[PDB]
Amino acid sequence: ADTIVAVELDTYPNTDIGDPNYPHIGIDIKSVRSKKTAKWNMQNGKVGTAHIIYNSVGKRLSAVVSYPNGDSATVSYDVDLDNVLPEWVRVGLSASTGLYKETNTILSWSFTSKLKSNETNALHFMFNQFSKDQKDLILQGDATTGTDGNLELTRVSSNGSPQGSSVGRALFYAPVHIWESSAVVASFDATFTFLIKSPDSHPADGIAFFISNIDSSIPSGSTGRLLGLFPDAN
Amino acid sequence: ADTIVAVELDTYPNTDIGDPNYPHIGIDIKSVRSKKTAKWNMQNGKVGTAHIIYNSVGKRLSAVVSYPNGDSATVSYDVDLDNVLPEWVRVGLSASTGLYKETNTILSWSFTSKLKSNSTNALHFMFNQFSKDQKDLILQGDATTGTDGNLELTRVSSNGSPQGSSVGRALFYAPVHIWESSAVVASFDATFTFLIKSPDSHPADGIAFFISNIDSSIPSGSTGRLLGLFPDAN
Amino acid sequence: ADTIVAVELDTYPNTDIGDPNYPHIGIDIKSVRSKKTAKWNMQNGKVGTAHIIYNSVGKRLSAVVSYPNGDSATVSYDVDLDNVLPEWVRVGLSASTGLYKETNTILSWSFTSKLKSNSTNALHFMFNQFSKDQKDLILQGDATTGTDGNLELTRVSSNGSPQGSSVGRALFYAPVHIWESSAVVASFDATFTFLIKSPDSHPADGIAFFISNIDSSIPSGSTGRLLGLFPDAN
Amino acid sequence: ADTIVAVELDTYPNTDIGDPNYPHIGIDIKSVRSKKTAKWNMQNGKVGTAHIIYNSVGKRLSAVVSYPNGDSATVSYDVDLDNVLPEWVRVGLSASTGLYKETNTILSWSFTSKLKSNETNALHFMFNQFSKDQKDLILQGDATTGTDGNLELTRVSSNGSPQGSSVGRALFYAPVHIWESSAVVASFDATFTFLIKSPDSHPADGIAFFISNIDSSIPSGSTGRLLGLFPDAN
Ligand SMILES: CO[C@@H]1O[C@H](CO)[C@@H](O[C@H]2O[C@H](CO)[C@@H](O)[C@H](O)[C@@H]2O)[C@H](O)[C@@H]1O
Ligand SMILES: CO[C@@H]1O[C@H](CO)[C@@H](O[C@H]2O[C@H](CO)[C@@H](O)[C@H](O)[C@@H]2O)[C@H](O)[C@@H]1O
Ligand SMILES: CO[C@@H]1O[C@H](CO)[C@@H](O[C@H]2O[C@H](CO)[C@@H](O)[C@H](O)[C@@H]2O)[C@H](O)[C@@H]1O
Ligand SMILES: CO[C@@H]1O[C@H](CO)[C@@H](O[C@H]2O[C@H](CO)[C@@H](O)[C@H](O)[C@@H]2O)[C@H](O)[C@@H]1O
Ligand SMILES: [Ca+2]
Ligand SMILES: [Ca+2]
Ligand SMILES: [Ca+2]
Ligand SMILES: [Ca+2]
Ligand SMILES: [Mn+2]
Ligand SMILES: [Mn+2]
Ligand SMILES: [Mn+2]
Ligand SMILES: [Mn+2]
Repeated sequence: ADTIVAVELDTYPNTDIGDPNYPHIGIDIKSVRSKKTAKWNMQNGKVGTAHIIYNSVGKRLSAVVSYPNGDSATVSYDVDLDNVLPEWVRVGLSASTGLYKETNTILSWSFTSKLKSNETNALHFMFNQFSKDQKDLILQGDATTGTDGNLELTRVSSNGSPQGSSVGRALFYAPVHIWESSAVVASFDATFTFLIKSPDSHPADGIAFFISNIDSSIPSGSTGRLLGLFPDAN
Repeated sequence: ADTIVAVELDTYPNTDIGDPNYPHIGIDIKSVRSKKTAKWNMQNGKVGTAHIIYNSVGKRLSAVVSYPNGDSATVSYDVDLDNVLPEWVRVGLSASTGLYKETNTILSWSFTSKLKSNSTNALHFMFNQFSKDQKDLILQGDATTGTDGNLELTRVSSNGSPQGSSVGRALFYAPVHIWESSAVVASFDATFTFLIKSPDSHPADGIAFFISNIDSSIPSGSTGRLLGLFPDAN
Repeated sequence: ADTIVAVELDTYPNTDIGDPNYPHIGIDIKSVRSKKTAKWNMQNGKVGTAHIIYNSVGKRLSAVVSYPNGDSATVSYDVDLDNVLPEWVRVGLSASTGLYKETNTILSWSFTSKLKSNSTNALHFMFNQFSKDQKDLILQGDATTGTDGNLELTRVSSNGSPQGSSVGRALFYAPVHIWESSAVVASFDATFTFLIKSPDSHPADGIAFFISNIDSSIPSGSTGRLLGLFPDAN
Repeated sequence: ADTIVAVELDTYPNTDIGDPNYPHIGIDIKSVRSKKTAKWNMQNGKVGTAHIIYNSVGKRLSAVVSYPNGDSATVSYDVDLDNVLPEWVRVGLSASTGLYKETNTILSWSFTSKLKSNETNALHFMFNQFSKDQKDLILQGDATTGTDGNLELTRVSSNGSPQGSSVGRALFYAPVHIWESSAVVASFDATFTFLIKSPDSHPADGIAFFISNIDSSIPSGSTGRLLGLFPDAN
């Protein structure tokens, strides 16, 4: 199957597959079952920012998700991505809804990858606006691009209303050389801003930044808790 | 045909199609017939650096090609690329050889594009090493990468000898949103380092940084003086 | 006297010293009388963005001022800053009021200078928030920072009314190496956002991004039309 | 006393003050006795690169030192710099010699600090060439800027012989806002390349990248094992 590294913003506690019992940020290493999570107070209708940092030297992948009021959740996990990911990846954003739903609107997304040495290859991109025809994004599933200049990872009605049973991803068009055996530093960071809104009995299921093999597609049966990322909950 | 914007480092004077009567740098707007050129002292077997800058605000596309000894050639041309390129492009490097030849070796290539509203979309990439399998490059024609870490735009026979009638291009894999209706600034810059060596009677034909439609292909019969860029010399 | 290169967002037409008879953006080289201006529709109480770009290849000092509604004014002047500016400079933002006044509120300020040859010396700074004690800014005259996170270049009264006869500047703390003899490309760009509000008839006098000798000081009497930049209107 | 956070490339084992008995990279928090070290194979006369990474999410101060042959040593220490450093700092490079000596030649140095949110303040500087009058560097002690275009932190004799009992530092001219209470991510990276040569088969004492109070100066008697950083070996 695909190889996945993700930072999930998991709005829906699927405790029966190992979620903690609250919305959480988590770090997923080849499994929807986060290796580390932190409780996350998802702020309905508020614009959140998720910052993801992989420090290749410290071998530590960290994430924070914050809201303008300063409330944040952080998670770090010690991992050497050289041992996890293929050298070449796509990077992307994934979201899903299930029986419960929420908007999984991306308002901005940037990524920087650097491979040093022995000089530097780098890739940076920044989206503060997404066009109707956002040619440098591979949209998968229900993901669509704006207006309102946004990336809507999952189905939302034109009049704002999240759809259940939706899964969508957007991967940057170019493959990213995420590590190299001879790379002294293979670091990357990503940030995205998001607006998760639910009228629902509960928001679900979340948004993930993910890093996948280049040919990654939405696994069959990965709406809901899986979060467009994984074929199963193992 | 394709829509081409290029900075050519034209090593071979094809005076019958309007080249000046010397190696030159030129700015090509939809035609191999440079809109502006500057005499360029190509330094055989030395590593040169081409810096290309497009100032969206000043509407000026500028290039300098320099060598470590300080010798440089400069060309500017006033142009509004909004009126020239499609909104979405690929960027790349092209080189060709004809009846005469040269190595068209790219040692590094970086590109930065920014679309500014007040919010910014940006793309930056940097290649200081090219891998044998450089997945974020579209190699066209004779272009190859590695394992010496270089991008060889045209055929070079392994003991280092350039091949005649060779054309090759490397385009960045992702499409580039190079201008937008709504962009107050749609600037970009590109840098590449190159090694043109010719054992010959003359080097030919040159290297170009180019910006083309996304689906740009080497036009048929564009080895030689057409630099892998144009179908004809109009 | 200081050496001043400035981009002025001149809100008040001082036609007696060669302002055109409208608000304008201007390129100033060692005179407050801009070498080039463009008519500027200043939008009272709206956040404008000024982008300023220069490189030593094109040698075109360009500036655009835009507002979110999409109105922009652009001015460019070819000028070889090697022959104007000292090698080392400070960069800054300056504003003034005279008989008439306006808030000259700076909301953000970014600047990048680069000196390139082989593959670079660079400086980049970005302020999206100014601190009450912004230790990397030299505030001169009436300029103040914080706690609203803004830089107020000129005097704003407690009731929000801007004051007349005010001048203030902020320069980045470090000297900037703006050109270097052996640099193949010396480039800078600057971006700032500003909020010019004038409760009535008329806003004055303007805001400028400037580059000056490192010890640059507000010239005495440089309120008003001298924009905190020039000792006189010559 | 100054507050010092440093990454030391310690060439000389001072086992009497708790160095391990081999050249090492160390993370130093308010003591010369590194909180963490890794064994470092210092390659005399080869150009090394140190990369130093920290962000306030992962709070892992990481450093790698590498050489072009691909030998590297890495050290990381989780430390909450919010609780160590003043909010504003200067950043610098320091080196020393004592009884034994080495050139402590800096060939490049770059640095980026960013404070996100809710947007970004950033500082970036890069020196690949140092100048004789490098106005954006505060040189302390024996530190000199060339040509050769290098920063020589410690005294090197006319005949190229490094001198003993030398200490010198270069700090970037502007204060750096290293953390901020409301910032979701405060990050810094530093890289420098260095050339440590000892004719005397006995190199000492090392080079450090350091972050200190803005008024940091070379502690008296901080030659030798104190690396120009600490007043004592506590
Ligand atoms: C065993 O009963 C299950 O109940 C849950 C929730 O009622 C449901 O989960 C679905 O919706 C959630 C939230 O969107 C997702 O996390 C799941 O993948 C799934 O789609 C099950 O379907 C069952 O009814
Ligand atoms: C009419 O005679 C032509 O002369 C030139 C050169 O002798 C030749 O051009 C070919 O080679 C050059 C140099 O590589 C290229 O610029 C051209 O495109 C072409 O391939 C013509 O073929 C004829 O000989
Ligand atoms: C002519 O005497 C003055 O009247 C002018 C206005 O014409 C005034 O100018 C001051 O204010 C303007 C607008 O703010 C500035 O551009 C000038 O530099 C100056 O400050 C004079 O001060 C007298 O009142
Ligand atoms: C013990 O008396 C000293 O001998 C030591 C060497 O053990 C010497 O130390 C100096 O040199 C080392 C290596 O350069 C530094 O690490 C020390 O700080 C110091 O400068 C003493 O000075 C005496 O010679
Ligand atoms: Ca879940
Ligand atoms: Ca030609
Ligand atoms: Ca005026
Ligand atoms: Ca020691
Ligand atoms: Mn989860
Ligand atoms: Mn030509
Ligand atoms: Mn004016
Ligand atoms: Mn030590």
